[PDB]
Amino acid sequence: MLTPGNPKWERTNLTYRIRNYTPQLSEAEVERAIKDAFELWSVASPLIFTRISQGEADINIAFYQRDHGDNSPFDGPNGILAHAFQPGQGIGGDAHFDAEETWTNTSANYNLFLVAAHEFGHSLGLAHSSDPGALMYPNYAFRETSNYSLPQDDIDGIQAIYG
Ligand SMILES: Nc1c(N2CCc3ccc(CNC(=O)c4nc5sc6c(c5c(=O)[nH]4)CCS(=O)(=O)C6)cc3C2)c(=O)c1=O
Ligand SMILES: [Ca+2]
Ligand SMILES: [Ca+2]
Ligand SMILES: [Zn+2]
Ligand SMILES: [Zn+2]
Repeated sequence: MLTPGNPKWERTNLTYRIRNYTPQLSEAEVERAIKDAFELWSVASPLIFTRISQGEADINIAFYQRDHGDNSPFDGPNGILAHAFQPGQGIGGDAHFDAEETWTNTSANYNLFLVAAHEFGHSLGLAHSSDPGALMYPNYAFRETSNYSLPQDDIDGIQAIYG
């Protein structure tokens, strides 16, 4: 099955909610980084992401520090930047970002957009990739460019799951 053990969403129209923010960026910047991160995946699959302001969305997005209720604590500045749960009900699909990081919209360490795009890959059922140029590669490194789009390896990945 190509990616045994990695769940997938049964529906293509998913909702998401940004539960809180980070002092490092303006609220609009956080919202846009998230929107664009989702767009990277939507343009290469049938996935459609819709934002809600309250209630239970399919994908919860939040900034938390150290222990935050899911037995997968963050580690303070640097190191682990965020993590996301594979597709499923409840915590499934949720993405958490380390609130102790300096979040940016530049090449400066920990560009929210890039981190979120990577995490959403996980929220959608993708595992890490060995392709060093892939968005889902295990190590973060911001590579500035003109137009941002999903590397072909990541397109192969999402297509393999959702078409
Ligand atoms: N591993 C772990 C973490 N991360 C989450 C954040 C994160 C983000 C990204 C990567 C690997 N990818 C990159 O660093 C990266 N990918 C791409 S694809 C792409 C680009 C990039 C890129 O700049 N960096 C930029 C030009 S583009 O035309 O838009 C296409 C790895 C990780 C590893 C943790 O936290 C943790 O534990
Ligand atoms: Ca969820
Ligand atoms: Ca950290
Ligand atoms: Zn968490
Ligand atoms: Zn990852």
